[PDB]
Amino acid sequence: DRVKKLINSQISLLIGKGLHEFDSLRDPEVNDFRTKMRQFCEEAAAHRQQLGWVEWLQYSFPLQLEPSARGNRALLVNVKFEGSEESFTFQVSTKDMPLALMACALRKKATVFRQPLVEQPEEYALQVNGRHEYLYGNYPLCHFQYICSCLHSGLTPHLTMVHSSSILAMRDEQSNPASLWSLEQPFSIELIEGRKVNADERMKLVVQAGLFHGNEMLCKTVSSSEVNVCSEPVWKQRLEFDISVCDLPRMARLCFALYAVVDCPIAWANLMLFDYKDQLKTGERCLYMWPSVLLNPAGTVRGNPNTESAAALVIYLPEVAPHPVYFPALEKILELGRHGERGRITEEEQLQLREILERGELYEHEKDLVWKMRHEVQEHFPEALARLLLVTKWNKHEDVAQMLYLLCSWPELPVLSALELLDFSFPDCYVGSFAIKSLRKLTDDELFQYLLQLVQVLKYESYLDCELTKFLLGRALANRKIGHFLFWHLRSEMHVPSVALRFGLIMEAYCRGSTHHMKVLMKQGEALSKLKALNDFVKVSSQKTTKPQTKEMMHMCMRQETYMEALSHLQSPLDPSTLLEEVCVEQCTFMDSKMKPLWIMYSSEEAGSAGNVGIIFKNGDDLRQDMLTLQMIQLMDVLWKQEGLDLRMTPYGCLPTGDRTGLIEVVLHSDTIANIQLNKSNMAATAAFNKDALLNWLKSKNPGEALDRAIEEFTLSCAGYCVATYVLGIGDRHSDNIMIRESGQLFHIDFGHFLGNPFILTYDFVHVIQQGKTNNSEKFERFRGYCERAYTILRRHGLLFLHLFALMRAAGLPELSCSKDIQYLKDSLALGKTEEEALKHFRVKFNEALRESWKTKVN
Ligand SMILES: CNS(=O)(=O)c1cc(N2CCOc3ccc(C(=O)NC4CCN(C)CC4)cc32)cnc1OC
Repeated sequence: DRVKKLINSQISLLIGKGLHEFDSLRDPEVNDFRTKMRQFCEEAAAHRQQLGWVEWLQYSFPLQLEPSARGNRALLVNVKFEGSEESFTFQVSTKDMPLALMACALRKKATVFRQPLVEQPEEYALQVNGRHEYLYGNYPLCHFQYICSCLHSGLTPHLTMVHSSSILAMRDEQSNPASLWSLEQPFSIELIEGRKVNADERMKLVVQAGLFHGNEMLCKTVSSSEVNVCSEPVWKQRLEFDISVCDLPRMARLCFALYAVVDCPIAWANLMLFDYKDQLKTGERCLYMWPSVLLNPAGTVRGNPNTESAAALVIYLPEVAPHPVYFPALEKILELGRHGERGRITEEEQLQLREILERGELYEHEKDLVWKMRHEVQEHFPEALARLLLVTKWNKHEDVAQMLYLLCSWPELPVLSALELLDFSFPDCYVGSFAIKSLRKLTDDELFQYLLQLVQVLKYESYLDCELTKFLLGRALANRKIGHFLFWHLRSEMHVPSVALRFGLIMEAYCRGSTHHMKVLMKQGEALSKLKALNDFVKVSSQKTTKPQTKEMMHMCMRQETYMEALSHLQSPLDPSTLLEEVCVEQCTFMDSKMKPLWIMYSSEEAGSAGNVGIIFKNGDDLRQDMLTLQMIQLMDVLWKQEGLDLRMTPYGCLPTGDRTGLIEVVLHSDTIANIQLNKSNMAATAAFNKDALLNWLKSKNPGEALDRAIEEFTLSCAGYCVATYVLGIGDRHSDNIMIRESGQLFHIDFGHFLGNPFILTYDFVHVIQQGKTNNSEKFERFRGYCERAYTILRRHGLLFLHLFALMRAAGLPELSCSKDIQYLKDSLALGKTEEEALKHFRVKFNEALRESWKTKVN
């Protein structure tokens, strides 16, 4: 089939890894995942191509609703009919549903075109002009992001009446073409020899190994004897662990750490004891070690792919039985765990359990209580499942068998509890499966909010075919926006050798279930290719020639045939709803930063004002910390809007796309507090006192009565950023990374340093809040009010921040690698305290930042 071979080269191109590389591994796990996932994904591709037209809209154009709408006023809208210049502007209510708007559009059409139309309002969908956005469903118009956004900017919604027939034309054009428990002996292994080893000649090499279940030690850590340093060290010694073979859990991992002493770590390596087919491993294995920066229980259970350089470690997994031993089936595990003894205790110990389970480290006598009252947990306190799972002796199969009996009979938990079970603290595969079962309830909007964390959990996975992968693939194929971001979250880390096989495999499976989207993602990947080359010309040229000259040699290069085709007509990788239509070459430029970031301007004739967008292409810098912080800010925005608090936040797009490569979304009509404070002459803001510049600037951008709105936009946005930077630890705040929109909105940029590494408020910010006045405690205290209100809202969702940041440890961020970094967040959200005790601390911290604010005023 010539059809398949072209698809095959395109997939290889898109994932920046040849599909021949996978078949060159000779690996059956890789081949079984490929075959099984292609099956699963083509079944999804088939389901989708036969979806209803409204159902196909829900896949392609999932609704962008306001946080308040999820789970009154007079409005003016302009409606057109697909394939016509003629448009109708009309009045509607913010309480009207799209069906009433479509009935208005058809009634106007009927009188204008002089026809008693057969055309039903139910037969249409409202597209947002020049955007991959639709308004459908029975929701009042204000509930839609585009409408609600339009009201705030004072713009007119621009819609196109799209008939069910053209939506089916879209679907059709986009279709895919045609026994262990009987082996009492302790755990032992023969450490044979090392290969391609590097260490100082003075030193004497030792191998240390431990048996783990995620983090927790199954038994005491055991080290080996000292060997003289050479390229090929030779041990041939037996390490006997304090654990019977029957007591080994399913998810047991044997972890190694090679370190030279007279003290320095050289390399580390891990392997699962049971294979993907649940059989206990025996024989000789070649552990291609990763460079060490004291075992690494978290690191990949897959060897270093660069088999040349890597310092290998030859081991012998000894034969435990003269027959192959597999891990007992769930039906076997449940038999052993069913027959248990129930905990009967007095009213006194009943108080102790309710006290401790609600109150998360414990004491060894209390762990014995929680285990004895484990039936009471399932019944009275199900959400305490995590505590109980932690007090389970995972190195003893009888206890583990008793736990899975309660787990398989456990009620489904809320999404907060399930997200907590995704952590590496709960490495059991049935616990992983239970957590996912309790997450199936996630809305596509919620899933999209936690997608980044779920992607990091993929790195904690021990085997390729897992329930999390199956889930994120099925949700991606059921939603084109989830599909888009899942693709990019994976594609961006393809340069990392530990994840390039897993991520490359997930992308291939996705591509098999979405042939059309692949071609849409290839077009994006082709634009990004050209931007790297164009950035490289800029980087070189900016050194030799002045900025106006480089700017024009870039503009010349952009005008080239291949660049014009490449950079035009594409879905924005920062937003699939945003179409990057016509590149405005003359308006493109670059920054005077070390990486010479490129500013790419775009416009749409069909979208009008909505099409005038820009992207920033940054190569040389790692954007993963900006994307986290912004996603965390966006969360706060959603959390606040849900309590009816709109703090006019600007959580702009930021997306890593490759190795120190990514895009950031341009927020137009905005300057830096720095550029404004320059206080340049002949400018409208030219201030007598520097404190005035910022307000003179707002006065200049918002004439007359509008300034009062611009001050409120600034006050609210200012309050939300004071909290965001406190709670999050956003340090290194200068005048050049605090920006202001012409609307009055304040926002922060350049989040390379968070979590410590209180609030930063100068008197010109206080001056704007105070409306120029010196003494204005009425206005200043509303700002403190908004700050406290916003902070109390976040604390209530403190655990959601805690659990998200926890799963984000897997991401390999240097400022987010251990529990000492989640510490800042527990301190800032004051979670081990009652709301008043927490408010008292916030008040003190606010006053302490306010006393630090009056240092500026002293002058
Ligand atoms: C620091 N420059 S960057 O890499 O382009 C970058 C940009 C942004 N955002 C994205 C949101 O929308 C924006 C709008 C404006 C700006 C900006 O820096 N304009 C200044 C204003 C004063 N002029 C004299 C020079 C240009 C930046 C952003 C964020 N992060 C970045 O890096 C980490």
